[PDB]
Amino acid sequence: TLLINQPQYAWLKELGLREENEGVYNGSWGGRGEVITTYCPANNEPIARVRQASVADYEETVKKAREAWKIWADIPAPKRGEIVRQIGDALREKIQVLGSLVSLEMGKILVEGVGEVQEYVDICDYAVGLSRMIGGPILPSERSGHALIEQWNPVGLVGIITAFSFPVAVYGWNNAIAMICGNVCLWKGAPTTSLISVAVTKIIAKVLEDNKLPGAICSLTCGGADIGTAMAKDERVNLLSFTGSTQVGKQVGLMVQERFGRSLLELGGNNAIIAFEDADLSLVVPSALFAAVGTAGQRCTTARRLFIHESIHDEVVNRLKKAYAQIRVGNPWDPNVLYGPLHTKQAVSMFLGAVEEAKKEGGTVVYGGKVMDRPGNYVEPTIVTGLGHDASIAHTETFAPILYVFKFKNEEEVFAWNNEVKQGLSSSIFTKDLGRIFRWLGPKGSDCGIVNVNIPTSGAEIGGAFGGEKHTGGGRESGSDAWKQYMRRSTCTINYSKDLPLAQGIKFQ
Amino acid sequence: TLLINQPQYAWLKELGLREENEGVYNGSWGGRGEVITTYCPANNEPIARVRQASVADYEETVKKAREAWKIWADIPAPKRGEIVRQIGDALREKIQVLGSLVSLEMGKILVEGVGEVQEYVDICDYAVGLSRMIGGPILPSERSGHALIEQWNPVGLVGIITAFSFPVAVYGWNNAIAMICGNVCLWKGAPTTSLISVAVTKIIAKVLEDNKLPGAICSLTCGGADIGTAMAKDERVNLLSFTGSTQVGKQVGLMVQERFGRSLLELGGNNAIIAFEDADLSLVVPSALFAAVGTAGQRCTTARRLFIHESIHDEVVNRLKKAYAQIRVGNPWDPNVLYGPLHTKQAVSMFLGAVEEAKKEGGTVVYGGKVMDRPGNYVEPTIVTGLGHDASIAHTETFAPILYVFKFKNEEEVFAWNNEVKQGLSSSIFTKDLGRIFRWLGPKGSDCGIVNVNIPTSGAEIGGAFGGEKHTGGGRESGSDAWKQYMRRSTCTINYSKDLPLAQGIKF
Ligand SMILES: N[C@@H](CCCC(=O)O)C(=O)O
Repeated sequence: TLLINQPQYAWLKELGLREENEGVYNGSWGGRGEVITTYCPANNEPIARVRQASVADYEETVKKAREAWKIWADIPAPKRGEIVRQIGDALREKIQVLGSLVSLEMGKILVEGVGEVQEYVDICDYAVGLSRMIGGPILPSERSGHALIEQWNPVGLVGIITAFSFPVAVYGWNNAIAMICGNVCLWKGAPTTSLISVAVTKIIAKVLEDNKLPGAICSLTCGGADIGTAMAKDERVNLLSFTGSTQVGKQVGLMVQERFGRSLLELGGNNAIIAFEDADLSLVVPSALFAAVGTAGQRCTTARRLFIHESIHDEVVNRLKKAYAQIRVGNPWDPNVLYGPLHTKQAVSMFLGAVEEAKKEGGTVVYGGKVMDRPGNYVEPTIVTGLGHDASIAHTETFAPILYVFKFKNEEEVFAWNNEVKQGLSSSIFTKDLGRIFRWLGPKGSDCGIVNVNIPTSGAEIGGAFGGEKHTGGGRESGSDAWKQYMRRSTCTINYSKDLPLAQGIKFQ
Repeated sequence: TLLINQPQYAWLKELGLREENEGVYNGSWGGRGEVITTYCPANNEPIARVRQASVADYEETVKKAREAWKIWADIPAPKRGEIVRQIGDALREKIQVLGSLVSLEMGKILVEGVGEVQEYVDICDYAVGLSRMIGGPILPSERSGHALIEQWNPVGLVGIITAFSFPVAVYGWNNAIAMICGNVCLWKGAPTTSLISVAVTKIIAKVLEDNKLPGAICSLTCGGADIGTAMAKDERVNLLSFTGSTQVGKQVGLMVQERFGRSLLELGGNNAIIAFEDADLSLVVPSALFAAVGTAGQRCTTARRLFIHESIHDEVVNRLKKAYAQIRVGNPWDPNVLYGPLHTKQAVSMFLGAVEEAKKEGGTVVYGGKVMDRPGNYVEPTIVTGLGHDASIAHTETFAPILYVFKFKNEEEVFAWNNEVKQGLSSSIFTKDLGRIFRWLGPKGSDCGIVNVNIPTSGAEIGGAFGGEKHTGGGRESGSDAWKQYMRRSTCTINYSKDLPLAQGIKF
């Protein structure tokens, strides 16, 4: 009855998965907490089991991680980079089966699950180079015979809490950067993607163990909100990177602030696409379709608001409706499938409530709006017109494929409407107007962390910093100098002279 | 008689080498030039043969590379980085056989041959990350409604001329960086390491082929000075990276300057180690030995001058002599061996000439000084005392294991004596004094491009920029922002408004 016992899913064993798997790793494998069975969202079948972390498991793992840090922080960064290079290699070796497991346990289509593993492989390669670059400037001191240098050192233990929607890549972004920065990591993933968490940890553990490194450098404590809360409260967790709901993220931030820890918060998005009258509609329509229905609308960066200039609103909505009707629904691992299930039955519940609420607030469902009558957690990708831009439901993040469509007339008002929500993750305008594009990018433009032109709100690349503003939580991951969040800056003044001149020319004698 | 036809050298075939090899690669393999045989400097046996480039080969190769550039410069930098990543992997998979070829044809010991291939693997890994990073700042314009962007673009065709002593890694540094910067490469290596050049190019070519890219992205034209001079004079070679002797590099520099090209010169070194009275002698002696005799004294970063404080001069000399006597000499592929042959008989002759000139200028050979009596190009690593720091022979760079030892008393003079030569590549002090170390690193310290403390003059790592000042030519390779030498900067102002406000507030 478990999928992992059926011959058609024996590829799962290529990841080292079994009927029941240890969900704690700290150099040894265990798990004395509750046993969780995870399910395939496309057919509601159970896949396999994971023994989760008890509180005693959490405690011992934190200690072993902090013991491992003493060794790992002593290893020169480029040598830590080499470890991350081997992790990249080990992921490349398993990218198809790992991508398939993402499609199976999480529910996104296979090209997206493989693509998610590729994001991790890519950030690994990026971090290898970074391991020879991280640091700060040597600055010219105003004092004769003094050196002034900005040093960067690891913060220590980086707790990483991740959500279901990207059960591989988010951890990967955090882990590759944290590792080359000399931190140890402790991962608590979404309970409903526990096999993914275990399978990834199995890959990393083999690299660490083959290199005779303490496995706790990349520790795993599978569990629920109780483990996550313990991490938020744990003085030994020097940085807590939390990707998840804004509501939970706000509590995580408060807990970490209460103990003067560091948090990196990657929270909700309410991402708008804006199509101006001069837009290339052959870009707008497919970009909106992918941004809205990709991952069944379950990305932090999913397009949730579509603003269309009055002149082209009806045409775009009609073209969008014709495109939605061609979406190929099915099992996310099957060929030519573009659209799979939502991740849980609760997600279907939230989808239905949001559709209901949209109607109660005056919206019209012009496409979709229903649960699909078929095995699994399938819903129709949904388009809603007629709501005011400030309708409560439109300002709410519903992690589901509902696209709220609005009319607008002029640039100033629609930029303001993009910015009026509490979320601040991604945003996109479709236009040919040069000045408009640079205004969008400027101080009176989009207030989001990702500000795009003529592309969807989703699908960032790893070379830039990824994250948002306002209720999205302010953290950044991946590229640019995001690595600085995983390290502590020191400003270091070295007097190598025989005199003591004081800053600002102060004479104290 | 060819070693590649003998059974114990069949491993050469794992690099795709055969009895006669094509020395031109531009996407297809060819070579209408003179056939050169290369020889093993440990025993003077012929290894295999390479058909070098004719000038018609050179001409067709340049044209193919520049057409390949139009494809390659359109490929996003991160995707170019992916190609270089795969070159790293293919080198990694051949590191043993390639290192062995370096030991066979060039003559350095096996651990340095492997280590040199590792340097190329390392710069590949570094360039992959750089390929997602290269670029310039977006700057705040003083003008409303204007953007100000610093852009970087490939220069086009990068010619790479390399020397015998690092016949893999030098090309590797230039190749990895030039590629992610969007350039195509044309390589002319040392004729006496032609097999190494072909073997590296075979590895790269397979990667380009497997990725459906034109092979001319990494072109090879094996040949001698006539080819190198053609590259220096060729307006189609946008950047010429030249690693070699100061004497040739100066003419390369002038030829490139005459046509308003770009040159990256990596030239000779006359590198000093300075041991102060407070130095840890247990660090000094091993460091000086490896720095002087590593690669049989044939690195541009080799220690050629050793300054020792009067108080410890005699002790350090005596300890260096006893350590030299323990140097293990033999064939460079035998695993126990620390010291192999010089690369050529001409290197033996230049060494002999330098030793006798040191004697004629008043120096004393306290260790070595003689050629050895075994097959190959072996000479004794040599220590000369008693010369003045400005002895004519001590200011010359002889590419051979001769270490000139001098006394000093004061920090100011020995810093000056470090700086007094024409070269300016590497330098090193051994001391525990905190103030002395930062003075060494400061404006009144070493004038060199590499300024080390308590490590020898050789053996840098890829994270930093590599190169020298003064007659070493000023080029930098590998790390930091050396990549900018392979790209052209543009300062770009975009007026996206309906107004034309003038810089500096000029009302015209
Ligand atoms: N320049 C001062 C700044 C102190 C600031 C403070 O006391 O709040 C210092 O470095 O001591």
